[PDB]
Amino acid sequence: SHMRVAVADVGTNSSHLLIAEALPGDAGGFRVIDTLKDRTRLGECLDTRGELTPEGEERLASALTRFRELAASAGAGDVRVYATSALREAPNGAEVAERVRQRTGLYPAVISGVREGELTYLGVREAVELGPDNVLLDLGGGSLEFVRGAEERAADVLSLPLGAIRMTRAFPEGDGKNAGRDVADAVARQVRELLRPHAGRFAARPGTQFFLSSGTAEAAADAIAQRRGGRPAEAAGGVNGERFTLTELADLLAHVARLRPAQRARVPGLERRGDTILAALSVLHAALDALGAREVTVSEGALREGMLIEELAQVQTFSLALSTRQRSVLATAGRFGVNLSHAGQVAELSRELFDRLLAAGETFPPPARSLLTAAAVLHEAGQIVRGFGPQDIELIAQIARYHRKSLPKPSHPDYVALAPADRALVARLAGILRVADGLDRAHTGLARVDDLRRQGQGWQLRVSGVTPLDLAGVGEKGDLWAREFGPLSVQN
Ligand SMILES: [Mg+2]
Repeated sequence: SHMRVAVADVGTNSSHLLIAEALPGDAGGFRVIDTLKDRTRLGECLDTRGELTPEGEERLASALTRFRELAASAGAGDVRVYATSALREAPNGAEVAERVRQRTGLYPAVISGVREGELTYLGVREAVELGPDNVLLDLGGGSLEFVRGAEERAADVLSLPLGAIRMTRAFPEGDGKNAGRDVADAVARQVRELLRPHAGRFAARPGTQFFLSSGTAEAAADAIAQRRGGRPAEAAGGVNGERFTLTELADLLAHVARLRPAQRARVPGLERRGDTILAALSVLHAALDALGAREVTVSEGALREGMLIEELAQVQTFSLALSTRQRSVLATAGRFGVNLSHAGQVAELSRELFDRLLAAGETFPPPARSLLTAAAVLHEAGQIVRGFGPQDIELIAQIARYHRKSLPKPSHPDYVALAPADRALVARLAGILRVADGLDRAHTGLARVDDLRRQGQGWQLRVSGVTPLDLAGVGEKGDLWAREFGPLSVQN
């Protein structure tokens, strides 16, 4: 029927999965099928150097396995996985991520703090009512993002090391009477020092609405509703859209600071966070106070909802600008069960690489661009290892399934031997295709070509949005490019 998609984000306290189905009309909307949270607590599995321990890698692979099983249990297919502060900052993040893909198939792709905030803002957009001027705080276990925007997307994003877990360990609590109050005071000072040079970007102006996301905000909104006389957030469906004030926050924080850590776990609504909630609430209070906020609204949408919005946008955008013939290839590719988001990205990068080669003086026949696009859309159709003549279809088949030593040996019956000009074409287009499939090996959709220059008798490709795994793939798959176009160096 309609397209099913799985996305997941690996954070510092927990990991989150969203499985959803697109909405007919190519509008960019989805219907939630399933959501799942895993308490990977990666921020508790770092060493003194910030490296993720083997126990952290066991916790990460466990959650992604559960995620990949729930996605397959719904037909969602490949899970797109972004990773935020804990992996971003671990010196062994890349090796951990490649190890976890070996064990699960899913690769935790590290995104930047600025991109994290942008995608989080889009997820907030899907859950709550944004006005013309919105400031959003997203407190995780590792970092705190500030995002300012209007009714559709983020304009400004700032990411600071003020995570609830980071702050709890940064300011260890004593056993005195005011030990808690002292932790809250010193965390408030850390927030001010780091936020001061940028607070103007996010300060309240007349008409500004403030929004909070993630589990600290959701727990705090539940504790404040239960203090004012309320049932747990399970009645009323959740905390989404709940509003609280800076005074009620400060009051809850004052209560938490007077309580010892095991007493914090028995504060209603904080049951699952008794160990970080003191420093977390201090962060939220100091940050909002520095910005001049008086009231906030809590959002249950976050990173994973923004990932689904962006993915659907890229897919439907690709489909819209495509010819009807190429659209039938996509539909066919869909009926074969290929990942359309991966297919769209490989075709876009294939086109960008092809276009710059042409600008630099590479000669290609007239249908070459069309054949590259269709083989790019179909490269991962196992059943094949409308608008096209029988020649073009064999060209496309041979581009999609290219290999040095062809499985059918040349002397073996049914061997398909294309005329020489067509053999030279298939190899050249297949070299572009391999490089492009390398650039989306991690299924991020974020790789972009910046520049493709001749370098001696070779080439120099500049690229962004690329994980370490995508860069490694281009090295493994660019041998054919180097055998047809000259050696290729990648950068950035
Ligand atoms: Mg591929």
